Amino acid sequence: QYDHRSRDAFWQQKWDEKRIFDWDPSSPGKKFYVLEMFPYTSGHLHIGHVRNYSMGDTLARMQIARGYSVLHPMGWDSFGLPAENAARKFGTHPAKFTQDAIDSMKRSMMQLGFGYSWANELATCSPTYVLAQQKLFLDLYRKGLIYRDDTYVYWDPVEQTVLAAEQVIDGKGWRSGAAVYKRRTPQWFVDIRSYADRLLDDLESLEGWPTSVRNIQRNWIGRTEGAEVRFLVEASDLTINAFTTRLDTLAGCTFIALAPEHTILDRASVKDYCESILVLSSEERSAGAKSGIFTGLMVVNPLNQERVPLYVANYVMPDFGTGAVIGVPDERDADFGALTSSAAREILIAHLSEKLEGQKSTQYRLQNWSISRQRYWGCPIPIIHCSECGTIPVAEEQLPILLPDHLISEGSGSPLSRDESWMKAKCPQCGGDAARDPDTMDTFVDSSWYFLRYPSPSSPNPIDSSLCNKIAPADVYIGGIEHATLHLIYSRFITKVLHDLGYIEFDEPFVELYNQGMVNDVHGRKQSKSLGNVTDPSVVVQEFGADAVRCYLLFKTTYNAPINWEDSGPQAMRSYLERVCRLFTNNLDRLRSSSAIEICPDDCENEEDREIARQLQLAIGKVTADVERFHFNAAIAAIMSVTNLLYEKGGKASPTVLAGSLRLLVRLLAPFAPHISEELWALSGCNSLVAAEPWPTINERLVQAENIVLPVQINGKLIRTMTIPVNLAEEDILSTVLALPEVRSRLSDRDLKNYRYVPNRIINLVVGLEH
RNA sequence: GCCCGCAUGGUGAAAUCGGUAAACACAUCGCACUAAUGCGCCGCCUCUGGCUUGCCGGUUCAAGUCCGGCUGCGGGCACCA
Ligand SMILES: CC(C)C[C@H](N)C(=O)NS(=O)(=O)OC[C@H]1O[C@@H](n2cnc3c(N)ncnc32)[C@H](O)[C@@H]1O
Ligand SMILES: [Mn+2]
Ligand SMILES: [Zn+2]
Repeated sequence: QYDHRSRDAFWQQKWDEKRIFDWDPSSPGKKFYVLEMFPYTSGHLHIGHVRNYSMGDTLARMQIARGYSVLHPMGWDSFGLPAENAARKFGTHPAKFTQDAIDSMKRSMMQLGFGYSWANELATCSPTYVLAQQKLFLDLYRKGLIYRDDTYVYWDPVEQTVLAAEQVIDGKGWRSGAAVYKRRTPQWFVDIRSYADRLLDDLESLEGWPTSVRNIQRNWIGRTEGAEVRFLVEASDLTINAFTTRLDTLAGCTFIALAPEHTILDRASVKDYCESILVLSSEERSAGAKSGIFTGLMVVNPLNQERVPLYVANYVMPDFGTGAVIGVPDERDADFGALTSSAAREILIAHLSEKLEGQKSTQYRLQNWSISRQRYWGCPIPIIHCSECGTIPVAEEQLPILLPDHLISEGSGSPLSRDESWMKAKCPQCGGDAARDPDTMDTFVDSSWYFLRYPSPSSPNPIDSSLCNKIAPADVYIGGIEHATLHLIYSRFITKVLHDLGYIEFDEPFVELYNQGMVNDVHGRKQSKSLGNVTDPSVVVQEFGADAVRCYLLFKTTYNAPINWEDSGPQAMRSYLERVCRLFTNNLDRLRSSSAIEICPDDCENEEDREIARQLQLAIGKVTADVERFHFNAAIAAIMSVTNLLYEKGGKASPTVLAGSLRLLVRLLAPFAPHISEELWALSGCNSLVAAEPWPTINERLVQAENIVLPVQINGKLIRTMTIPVNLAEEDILSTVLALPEVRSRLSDRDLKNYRYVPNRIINLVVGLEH
């Protein structure tokens, strides 16, 4: 009988008009910043988002009721591959597709009653965001954090773009699922390697992150310890430093072998063999038979001072150490050759390092971050290339460099490179005719710092230091573990960079990270367009209302565990919510007779009122603590316990205790089921919005009732329980316990040695052996 | 190979600190008012008693919880030198 199809909207408008969710930095309440991973604008809102975002809203609504000044914002991850591929697949320009998805997602969110501070909305594709990011790019470029280099990068032949190492998963492209290849090409990078030590060591301080996410990052960065041994070439200047962990076996080396892509290859079957390995996909390059080619030349071991053969082999992987190995048949080198140690490593490197012929080596798996993409739909790189002057920043006056409106979908090079009038630019140094950078920034550049932009999303400065340093770091960040070595690496990296450059005074973006579980279909399969099992949230919200949808997702299981979604699944929550409504409509006489919004000690005329009052106080405490640690399902169980309590014992309760309990019940329920809660609050005669009511606090007079159920152990084993008055003297407790028949029986041939009494919790009697 | 996480009834699961294991729901069954609603049973056994949080131990007055070792599942990095 709650008409959600008109009433949800009615309450949403009430909350809007009171500005409940508008973040005000000049508010005096203690600051709280809760956010969730902002969505790609690749389609409509899906049920998984609803789960992810419901959790943030529930928390935010509670923290608002508790007096915090809460920033809970939302915006749109709208550039790069995801939006762009979805727009291509549909047949529309990505600007038009993106805007439609924004508009659809924002509408779905508002209809769910999600309480975002919309004044803080942003979209990474808007000119205002582009201006900010281009400024940030040019700052990082001036300080040497961003640089151009002509080196090996991953290439996705189906996306037709370069990809970052983090966007290569199981040798495949992040979005295409196509085998990735490696090309040498001039590209833009960020020097994340130079921060790799801080990224790795500062994991120890992130106690609010899951140890799983932390360990996944530890392995991604992949710091290794070993030794570099320099190997001189005969009729030549420069050496080739090999890398090993088994330095101990240095004199044991029968050979040296190189990576096909190594700088120093400075002829028939060499350049033929190499280009044959270098043509292989990243997948193929790791598997199959081992191969190689004798260089011809030879090279020296400066311990032994004695000559060694040089080779070029496929089993040397280019992304580990120096790309030179140092072989001994280590059964990698044994298959190749057919075609008592620790303090030894100490003294060896002493000899080598003191006579400049080797050293201690720290290596990282982490590759520097490729950000340039040969794609239309991303942030232009604000660089002009001049045949005279080289790479030149666009002047701040010219910012932002916006995309041309028309996209050219066929031709050579990158899509922007085909647009001759867009590409034409004056060199800002000499004034000659020059060319814009033809590439765009990867989507993970946008999302690496967006959380620092929400506090003033239309400012001509990228980041408002003074606002940010008050509202951030974010207290709570909610999103999927799939970002563990994408956005959660990059965001930590860019936070440190911006810290060091003065934008902010904190070094880590997110205090507490929570990873919501997957929402799957009823059979446990990932939802996807290709399986035709994508839930439409609007259909479910239309049938059941927003509250029932959100409470099913929150009550179904632990926050971090998978849900197998059923479209009829919210029916049981809807039924629970109607049972709450009926408890109000049954007691409406009593409600309209008392203004009580909670229970006072003077309202309790007996032991039954005090049992009720007590249960409510526990429920306040438990709901409060559980929301803040994301135990939403246990919080909702506590409210259902109260609800059962009131069905069972209400009506024997004094009217005032019952009106207070019911009003208290709806106050606790509000963060979970906000619309129905406003309805019931109003129906009970309140004029205010419950969403604006201070959150309940434990009345410490009502927390213990008159009697306590105390379990009794003997030697740690539960025997029975005993009900006693609260504040019984410890000697009277013991004397009462020793009098229980079960206890008198079990001690009739045994001596009492000790007891452990934990007040109002337990008594364990420590007893000797059978006489 | 190297690193990490997890394990509780038919089912989803609960349990700040070590303190009555299974709260709260879903399913089936039963009861009361002719579907709705209210309400009840609902881990096991050789059942007056006694067990039970995958397995074996340790710590402690006390272990689902802490420590050690297994087994099983999940995840991460790797022709990783
Ligand atoms: C910060 C930025 C790099 C994020 C990036 N723009 C992005 O990932 N956008 S997004 O739309 O794919 O995801 C948004 C949020 O929604 C979660 N989610 C998605 N599907 C499900 C699901 N089936 N079940 C549970 N959660 C889901 C997902 O994990 C994430 O936190
Ligand atoms: Mn293995
Ligand atoms: Zn010039």
